[PDB]
Amino acid sequence: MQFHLNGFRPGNPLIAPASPLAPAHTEAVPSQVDVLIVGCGPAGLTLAAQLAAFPDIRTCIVEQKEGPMELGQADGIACRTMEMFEAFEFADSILKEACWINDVTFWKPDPGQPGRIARHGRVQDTEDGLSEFPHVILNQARVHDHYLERMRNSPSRLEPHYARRVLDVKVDHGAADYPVTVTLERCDAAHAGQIETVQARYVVGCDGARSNVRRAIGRQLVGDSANQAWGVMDVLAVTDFPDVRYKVAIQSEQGNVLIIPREGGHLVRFYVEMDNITVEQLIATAQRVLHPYKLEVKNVPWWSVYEIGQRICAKYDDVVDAVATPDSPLPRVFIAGDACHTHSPKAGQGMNFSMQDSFNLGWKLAAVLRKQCAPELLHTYSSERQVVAQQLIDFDREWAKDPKEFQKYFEQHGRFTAGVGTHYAPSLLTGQAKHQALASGFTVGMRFHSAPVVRVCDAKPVQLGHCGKADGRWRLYAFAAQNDLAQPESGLLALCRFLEGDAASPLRRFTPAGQDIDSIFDLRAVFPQAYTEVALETLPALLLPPKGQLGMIDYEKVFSPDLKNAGQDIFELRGIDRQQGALVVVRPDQYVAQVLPLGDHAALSAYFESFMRA
Amino acid sequence: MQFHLNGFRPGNPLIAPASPLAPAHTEAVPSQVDVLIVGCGPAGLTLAAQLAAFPDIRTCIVEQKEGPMELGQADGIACRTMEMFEAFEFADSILKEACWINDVTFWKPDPGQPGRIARHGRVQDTEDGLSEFPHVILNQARVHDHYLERMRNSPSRLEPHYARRVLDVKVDHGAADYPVTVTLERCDAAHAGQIETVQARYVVGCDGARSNVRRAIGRQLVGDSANQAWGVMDVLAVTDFPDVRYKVAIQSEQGNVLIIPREGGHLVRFYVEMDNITVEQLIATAQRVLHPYKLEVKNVPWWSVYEIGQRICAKYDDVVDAVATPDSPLPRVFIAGDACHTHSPKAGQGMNFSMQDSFNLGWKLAAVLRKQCAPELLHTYSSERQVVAQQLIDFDREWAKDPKEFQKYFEQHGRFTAGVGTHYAPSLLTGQAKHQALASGFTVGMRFHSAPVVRVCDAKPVQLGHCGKADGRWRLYAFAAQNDLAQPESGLLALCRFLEGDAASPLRRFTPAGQDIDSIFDLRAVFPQAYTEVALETLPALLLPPKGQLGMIDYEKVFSPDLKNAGQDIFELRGIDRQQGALVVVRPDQYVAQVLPLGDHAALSAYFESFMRA
Ligand SMILES: Cc1cc2nc3c(=O)[nH]c(=O)nc-3n(C[C@H](O)[C@H](O)[C@H](O)COP(=O)(O)OP(=O)(O)OC[C@H]3O[C@@H](n4cnc5c(N)ncnc54)[C@H](O)[C@@H]3O)c2cc1C
Ligand SMILES: Cc1cc2nc3c(=O)[nH]c(=O)nc-3n(C[C@H](O)[C@H](O)[C@H](O)COP(=O)(O)OP(=O)(O)OC[C@H]3O[C@@H](n4cnc5c(N)ncnc54)[C@H](O)[C@@H]3O)c2cc1C
Ligand SMILES: O=C(O)c1cccc(O)c1
Ligand SMILES: O=C(O)c1cccc(O)c1
Repeated sequence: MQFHLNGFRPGNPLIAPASPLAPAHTEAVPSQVDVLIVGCGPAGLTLAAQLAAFPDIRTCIVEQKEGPMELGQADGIACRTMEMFEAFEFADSILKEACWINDVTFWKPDPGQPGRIARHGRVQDTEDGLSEFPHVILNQARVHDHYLERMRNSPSRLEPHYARRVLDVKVDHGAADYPVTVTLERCDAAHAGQIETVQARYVVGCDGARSNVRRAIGRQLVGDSANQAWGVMDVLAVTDFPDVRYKVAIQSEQGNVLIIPREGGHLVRFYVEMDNITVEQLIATAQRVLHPYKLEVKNVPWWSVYEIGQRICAKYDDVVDAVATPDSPLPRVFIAGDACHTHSPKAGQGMNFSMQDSFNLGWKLAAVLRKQCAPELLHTYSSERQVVAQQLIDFDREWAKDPKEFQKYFEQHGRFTAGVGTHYAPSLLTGQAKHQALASGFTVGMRFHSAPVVRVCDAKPVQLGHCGKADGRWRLYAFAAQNDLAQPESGLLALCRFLEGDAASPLRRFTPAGQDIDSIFDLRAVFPQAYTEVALETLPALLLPPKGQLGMIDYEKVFSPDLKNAGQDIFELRGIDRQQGALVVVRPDQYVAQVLPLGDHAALSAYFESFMRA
Repeated sequence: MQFHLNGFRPGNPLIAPASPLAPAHTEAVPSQVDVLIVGCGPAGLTLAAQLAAFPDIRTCIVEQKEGPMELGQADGIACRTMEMFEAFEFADSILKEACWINDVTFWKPDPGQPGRIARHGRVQDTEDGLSEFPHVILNQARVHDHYLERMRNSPSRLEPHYARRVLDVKVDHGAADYPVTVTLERCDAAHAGQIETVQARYVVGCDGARSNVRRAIGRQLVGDSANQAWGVMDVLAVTDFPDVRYKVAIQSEQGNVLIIPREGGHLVRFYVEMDNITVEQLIATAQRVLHPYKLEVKNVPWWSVYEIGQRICAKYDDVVDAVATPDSPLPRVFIAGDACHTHSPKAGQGMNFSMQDSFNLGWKLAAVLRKQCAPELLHTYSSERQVVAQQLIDFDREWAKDPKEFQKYFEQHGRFTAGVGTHYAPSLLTGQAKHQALASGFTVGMRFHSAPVVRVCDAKPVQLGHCGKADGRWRLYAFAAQNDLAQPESGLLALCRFLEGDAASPLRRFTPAGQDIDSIFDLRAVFPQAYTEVALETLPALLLPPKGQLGMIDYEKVFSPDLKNAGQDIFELRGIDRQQGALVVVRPDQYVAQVLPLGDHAALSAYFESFMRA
């Protein structure tokens, strides 16, 4: 992290100075806002945390509950989700508190012994090289706590307006501004029944399975009925079952159970398959399933009956057209998370997929509100997120049931549950991949698979993808050709010359006057030479850019590979064409948009000209 | 970290429940306390943070300054210091905010060019395998902030009594209890001149170079005059000097300068050698030294003239006897940090050595106050800490000046500056090492050099030494012999049987009735077999101990080596005798006290009987 850019600032640097652009939080909900977010669940808080970074945007998030939750329903945190948490700068804390899932063990009835289970298998939960983060388990409420802290400490000093139930949402297609009218009812005793009305430019329903926003815009969850029903209980118990601290799938003649070890080393969650349910019944069933192993429950902090069918909305916004074109009406209301797609418990997605909906939408709304991107960009939210959620359902539709074909489905299921399987098809934002071989390890349309590199300014070993923070900026990862440092006339250095000095450059065309040169496009250069061979003093100013009020130099734009440790060279690991180099264009949500030749300046310009505004 | 032991507890688990044993903080300093700590510098806060973990002990820490500092004088954080920060559970946060020192570069005059410097060398700052943590740089104030937060969130809810200047300390050798009388003067305007008096059982002067506590007990810093004088300035500047983000030693005909890159990527500290100094003069000198590289200073958050000689007290307590025996008077007042030893700027110790003084004393004071250890244990504070500080001075005394002999001194200097060179000589606490070959990598008298292992309960890869938290507990790391799992009649399992069931066992003799079985002795077993081969259900209850009010099982006492990654097996890395196994006894300050045969139960008992109380 970088700080003290404009002068010494005492205290925790993660606490940003309050921006004068963001009015102080008021007891009453403001009369007009840029974005009204409905629901403080994972989807809403992810979106709020993202928008909190932009104090010039007036964001209001409402929640019917009267305050933050202390114990949540979800607890699974996927590898790709941890990568997003790193973008929000709190992955470290989650890693220290959460229960890591390293192995998953499988138990089944013992062939030579009646009414007893025995261990039948064990698998490494996350395949080697899949992600730099592990899969972990942590009370949903703690994730909310981190987002709320991020919102509070942001320049916006954003905090929720609790005890507010959104009753209706209406779009006035003839309105000049703030065309969306939201009606809310105050739920606390002190204001019970009081009605509040808010006018907004955009509204996002992150209000869950029974979303009133979805209903307001006439969308409906289409799918199959509750495929199954699960009794779920978080317990503090004593057992002699040896695998209780692992994630465990148990099949027995007494019923099926899934064990999810919880944060703290003691709490454990049991999913008991079912279909007047009491916790006593759930416990009794788990005991019968675990026999001969004993289970003595001392305390049950929470339990419930988790049952939901797989359903999905045909569209995630208020635009009727199934597939939008340049003449379709522009969207004003969006729905994210469970409000538009519910995945069966089998899917194993938990709250992970819902938060990716918000991470997709956040930067787009910010860019459009700031007049940096055409409103048409907003159509890509539904077209990207609805499609991948439906494709996921199609897969889990069949995954619901040769021996090497099963292992294949098992492996794919692992990539999907880890959240790294998302692959957007060609579109306004995603290329066709005709130059994929320039960087074969950075698949166009998929998330930027981070790899180690060494920072040239100080030899620090770092993960390249961690340059991608949740600050709304696009990233340009330029991997230099072998002779680029020695031959500035072409390749990487020529690209830099073009970006900084050519009027047609997207950097010159789209970076607002007066802002830092890397405020829209975050360019990072990676050379194949050892860090000791890259002379910073000889590089273009674009790669050692001054920024802020004092013109301080940003020394973190230049990297080399890890050449000390065998097999850790990113050019090898990510299949970079060494003789040609490659430009990997990454969106603010960390998804790869393009893999282009370093010298195709015209294509780079044309890409951004297609949706950004000068 | 483990939590929810006695029931579900919402919020950040690092915030402990307030103990009813610790009275609330009062505006006035209490009239009587167990421990009075003077000074909220690194030494005092380290000690306070340690004692804050024991709510049954009444600790009061006073400081003449009126509040916490925002910008400190020291900034170097050594590898061994990071290991202690990990023991206090905040190393993670420091790693994310601090500026890592990966390489150190050296610059000297360019042979073929007048008045100009050129790079002459580069070295990896921390040798491979030295520590699991890097050497980092971070504003002293931020370290204080972490300790203050730890103190505040501890069960004791400990916070300093600011604006108090200790004027005198007197020991009444005829007093029945609280024999030490401390006189304090309130410094704030509101109480300017008001005198407060506190009676304490023990007083620790962590009041710096001009310590009033040291003066009160007649001790004096003996040594040489200021060997040198350094102009020090923390600046936000723009330079084209290529190595500004590295730690850099610069020698030129215009003067000598040391560059220390600071947290945040922009701030930089310059030490300018000297001997009416103004910052303008310091800047002018740095510019002349850096020529032809330019240095344009935009802002100077802080600067000063750091000049101190190498001095040390002959003893760190109020006991006259040079070397205490069983008939010497018992100590009541101790001095730590700069109050008893000042190391030249060349030493490169910063605030690191001072905090180790407190980490040495903390657990000893707690054990004595709790009547768990004989008061004689307190003599070991001075005998251990004064000796290693003097030996350090002797070394830096000669280090102050064949070519392969210089590299030897350079390498040793590196181990010393990283803080891992401390090696206590045989004593009441430290053995002779006649069984050192049982575990050659765990040198008796030196800190426990952590290595990777795999936790059996959940296959989590962890650092074994991180079991050693700053909670005052002794650690017993038992490395099993090859056949121990298969032959319980001897070796590790027989040791467990002895520890839990034999009346002469130190565990049975010294663990207070009613407390958890691992409340004094934290036993961790490490087997050479893969984690998948260690059946938890077959192990003694001592290795899967129930604890707390609900009898929840602690699943973190059993480990195996990392056998997945080549060359990561701790039995190989730390030279464990595979056929014999080894018991490594580690003190609450992470220093190895003994390396004993697993079967020498008599020696284990005798060791603890020599200073613990039943
Ligand atoms: C009873 C129950 C048990 C569950 N158990 C599990 C489980 O065991 N494992 C698992 O993986 N997942 C479980 N889930 C699902 C998991 O909690 C969700 O998938 C996840 O929370 C979805 O995230 P989200 O952001 O889309 O919405 P949600 O988490 O559903 O949050 C929506 C939010 O919007 C608010 N809201 C709704 N309507 C309005 C309105 N009109 N006005 C204002 N605020 C409104 C809600 O109060 C809530 O805070 C469970 C869900 C429920 C309801
Ligand atoms: C002007 C100055 C510049 C320095 N510059 C550097 C540098 O550039 N680099 C470096 O590595 N080190 C530097 N140091 C030294 C570094 O700050 C110390 O080595 C480190 O702080 C020592 O830790 P300590 O805990 O022993 O005591 P200190 O940090 O000295 O703290 C002692 C504390 O006790 C308090 N105190 C003292 N007397 C009393 C009393 N009678 N009653 C109550 N409270 C009292 C003080 O106000 C202070 O907070 C500098 C020190 C000074 C004074
Ligand atoms: O994170 C998971 O793997 C998971 C899968 C199912 C339920 C659950 O709570 C967690
Ligand atoms: O941490 C260091 O290596 C160091 C050495 C000297 C001065 C300083 O501030 C820091």
